Amino acid sequence: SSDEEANLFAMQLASAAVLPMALKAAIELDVLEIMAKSVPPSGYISPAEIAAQLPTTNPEAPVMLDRVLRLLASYSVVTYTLRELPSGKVERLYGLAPVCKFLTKNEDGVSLAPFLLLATDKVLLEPWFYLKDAILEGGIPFNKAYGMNIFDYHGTDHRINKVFNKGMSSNSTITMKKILEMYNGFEGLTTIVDVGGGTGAVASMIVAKYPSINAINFDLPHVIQDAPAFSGVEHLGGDMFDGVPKGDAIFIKWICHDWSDEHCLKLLKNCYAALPDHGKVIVAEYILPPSPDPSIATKVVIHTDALMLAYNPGGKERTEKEFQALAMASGFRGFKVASCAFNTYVMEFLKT
Amino acid sequence: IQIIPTHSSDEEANLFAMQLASAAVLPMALKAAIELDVLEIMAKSVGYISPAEIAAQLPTTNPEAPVMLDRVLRLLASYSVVTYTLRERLYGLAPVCKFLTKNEDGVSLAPFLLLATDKVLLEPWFYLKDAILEGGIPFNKAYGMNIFDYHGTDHRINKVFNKGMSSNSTITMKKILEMYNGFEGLTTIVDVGGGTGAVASMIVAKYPSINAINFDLPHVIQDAPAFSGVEHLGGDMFDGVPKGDAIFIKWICHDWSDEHCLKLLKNCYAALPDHGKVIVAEYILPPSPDPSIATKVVIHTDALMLAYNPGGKERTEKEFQALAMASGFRGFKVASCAFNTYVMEFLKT
Ligand SMILES: Nc1ncnc2c1ncn2[C@@H]1O[C@H](CSCC[C@H](N)C(=O)O)[C@@H](O)[C@H]1O
Ligand SMILES: Nc1ncnc2c1ncn2[C@@H]1O[C@H](CSCC[C@H](N)C(=O)O)[C@@H](O)[C@H]1O
Ligand SMILES: COc1cc(/C=C/CO)ccc1O
Ligand SMILES: COc1cc(/C=C/CO)ccc1O
Repeated sequence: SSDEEANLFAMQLASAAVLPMALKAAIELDVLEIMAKSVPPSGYISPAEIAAQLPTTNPEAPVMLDRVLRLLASYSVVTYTLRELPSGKVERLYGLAPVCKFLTKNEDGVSLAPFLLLATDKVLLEPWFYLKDAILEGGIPFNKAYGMNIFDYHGTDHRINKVFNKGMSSNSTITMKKILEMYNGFEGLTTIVDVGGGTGAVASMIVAKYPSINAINFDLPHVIQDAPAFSGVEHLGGDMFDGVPKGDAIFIKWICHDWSDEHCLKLLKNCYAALPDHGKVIVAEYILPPSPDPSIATKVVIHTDALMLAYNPGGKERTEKEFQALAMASGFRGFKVASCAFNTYVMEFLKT
Repeated sequence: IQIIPTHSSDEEANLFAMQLASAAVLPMALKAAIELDVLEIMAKSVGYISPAEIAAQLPTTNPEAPVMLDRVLRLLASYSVVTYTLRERLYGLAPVCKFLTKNEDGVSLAPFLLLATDKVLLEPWFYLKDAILEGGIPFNKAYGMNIFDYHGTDHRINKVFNKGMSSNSTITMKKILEMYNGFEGLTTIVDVGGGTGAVASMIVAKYPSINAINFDLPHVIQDAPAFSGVEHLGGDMFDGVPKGDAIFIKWICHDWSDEHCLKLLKNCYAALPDHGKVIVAEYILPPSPDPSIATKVVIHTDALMLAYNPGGKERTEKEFQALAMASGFRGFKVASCAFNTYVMEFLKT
């Protein structure tokens, strides 16, 4: 009677992978860009007209698209309306929902679509089959699936390396654009370094904003190899646990959550060493809320903890106090919560 | 209501996109928890239990087991799969766990979830783009054969598929039997695509002077337990169907195109006496893609069929009557309803 409601929830959980994978298909097919591009504002189009812009002849593609688009419409990833024919046949039409703004290329050409592709990638789904073992036997699920850690593995699978760095790059641009309009911590620096900065998108944004500043974008060689040339950006291949380039300030975004506290200590000590006396580590990370609340912002940080649990070299999301404890543990004397964009807080560990 | 767009309206859209990116975390986490027996352990103990206390009940050699459990449970908790209280987090079962733990007759929906989240059934999603662009079925593109054919060659997935269906049907049919009266009267009932025979065995338990025929493909009948009053028969339903006073098809139509369903239903019509009936137990497509849980369940399952089956889809009440009529049946009724599973009757009135 509501036993009914528990049963259905159970059914929904079971098949819940359908939504991401289906959406993954729609993005791969470019079926959102196609909508953004053809459609009147607040207007929507039909699966038949969408199919017409696909490289296909498959009398079935309209029907298949309609079925996909329906599922996304029930979860508000796309809008919809029903148009009843005199016979009573109902035609469905779909439009752009607010989330589409971030799943279709913006002015600048950026979205979160590549990130979705990363997080739905075939490579990242294997690890889940090993989580049960990892809880029993110790180890890390990714390491059990493949013969190595994630980043090593990135240095062997060139497809996933490009998908990962693009995924990271897209996400970070959207966010750094926002951090850069509120946070002022990069003021009065001559050298900035980005430790684990990927293909250097974040560094290029820092320099575009403060031309005087010399960026060093630092990451693993297989990542650096795939880095565009940026005016003001020196790329450097290296390993952060062996040391880190010298600069007035250091930036780590999405680095600490990848590793154990013991690894962050090592990194952080390396950062302390690499800094002048009044220098600092700018830390860009999610912050774990104090409870399992149902909000989107919270499910996101919690989702990523789980990601980290499956792909981890001992990664985890952390509270503010935990970050404070990492700062203290590594010789930092001051701590600042300076801003936040899309669940990414910007913390400063100061050595004052 | 028109919402202007601001930082708040944008931040929410950014966060929703992130949540979609990784939404697969939920059923995979849930899976791992069911695999470790984590829910069942909870079911039988203290009403809140710490991750440490659960771990002490697991054959583990991993000192980080409790912490790892906490991280998975926090994610479940977040979605109301499990409940929590604070000291540390202690965890309790949420109402949904009523159907995810072997509860009463040793039955739950846990084995269905294990079917749905199984490697074999996830692969076909990487082929969906292909099928659409190039034609075909995502599953066949992954495995070189249709899904029922594949079960016949993978013994592991065959057991996992039959178990999933058997334990799902067992819950639903129990409710159908309390509700629906159309089995009463019949002297012979045949279940076409009945699987392991759970449903047939249920029918005879309730109506011991009924003869039941459980009909399915040879490879599935071979794993079917002996039941009082149930005759198991292996065959292909498209070649024909054993004779009965009434035919039951639970979760069959939705596996196939209109064409395939028309052959089936025609076989059923020919297997029946002049007043015979086909009893059809299927979801029915609601009118809109509304956000309720019930509707998501049928829409989820419509998309599943897209990935795995030959022309299978969900259908409106009208499309069902259309199949009924196109197949000789003159009468049509929507009899009852359990857990969004409608029982329709195609009558040769
Ligand atoms: N030992 C190591 N030394 C340097 N970089 C490392 C590393 N281990 C991982 N990384 C890098 O850390 C990153 C984690 S994802 C972080 C990307 C984020 N937008 C950023 O630019 O900071 C990846 O780019 C990975 O290549
Ligand atoms: N051509 C065919 N002939 C007979 N059975 C078939 C078939 N194709 C598929 N099946 C069976 O149809 C079932 C679909 S799953 C449905 C099982 C459900 N609980 C029930 O009792 O109906 C599977 O058991 C599959 O083996
Ligand atoms: C800890 O394991 C990791 C996982 C990822 C995956 C990111 C995709 O959402 C990236 C880096 C890691 O270190
Ligand atoms: C594996 O193929 C099937 C799966 C389901 C449900 C799957 C997961 O929720 C239902 C019918 C099928 O034929």
